[PDB]
Amino acid sequence: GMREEKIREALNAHWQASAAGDFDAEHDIYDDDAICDYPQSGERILGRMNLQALRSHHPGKPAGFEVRRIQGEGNLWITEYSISYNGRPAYTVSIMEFRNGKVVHETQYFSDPFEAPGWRSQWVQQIG
Amino acid sequence: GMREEKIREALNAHWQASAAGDFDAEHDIYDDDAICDYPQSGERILGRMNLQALRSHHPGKPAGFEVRRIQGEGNLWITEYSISYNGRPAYTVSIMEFRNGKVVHETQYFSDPFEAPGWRSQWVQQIG
Ligand SMILES: [Ca+2]
Ligand SMILES: [Ca+2]
Repeated sequence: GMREEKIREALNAHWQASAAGDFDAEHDIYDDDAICDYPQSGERILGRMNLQALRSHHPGKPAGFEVRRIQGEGNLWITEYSISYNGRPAYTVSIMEFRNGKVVHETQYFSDPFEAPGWRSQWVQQIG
Repeated sequence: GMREEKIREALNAHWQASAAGDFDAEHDIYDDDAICDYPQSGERILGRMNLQALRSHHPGKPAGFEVRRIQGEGNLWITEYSISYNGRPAYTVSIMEFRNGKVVHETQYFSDPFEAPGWRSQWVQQIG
């Protein structure tokens, strides 16, 4: 059927909204009681309203945004993407759990680039 | 049926192996031609053999290991976990794609802790 492709459509629009700084559009995808976790800091945000207000406040719209990859099966979705402010990018992961077509739980990680180490160069492909 | 639960069983064993530094057991889960990507560095590792040798070499067995959460649907799996060396932990994400019960593509991210910022304290729950 269309179920996964419908989620993927919603996700494409979500990320477009995020790049565009359309905070309303960016939060359309969430259940009202959606939770958003940052495990790196132990923080949990409760509710679509709170999530939108917090994001809109800071850091606000990214200066740079690009989706790397979106994978999903059933109600489990994961988006790999880059966001950047001040010429400092973050390799970002958003793990989303859906119910009835809406996000009920998002978990985000924000990671730094690192240099491919010389020692294993002979054994890796550089794919970007 | 049992399909997902069978993958989850394999994953539990995978991570136990990783904590234990059992590099053989740790690599049982992969297809022979499995690829492992580090998007933060643009590196791709091709093959179970290469992946095992590289991991075994450096950084080798973690001084500290703990699974945070495992989610999965069908052939898409994502493990959130912590690894630590020298009292420096990394909030890690491993995204795994399965085919016929074996990992064909893993993508890993290694992220730092960050302090929950004061400004949004009134609006977040600290869950750890
Ligand atoms: Ca409600
Ligand atoms: Ca082969």
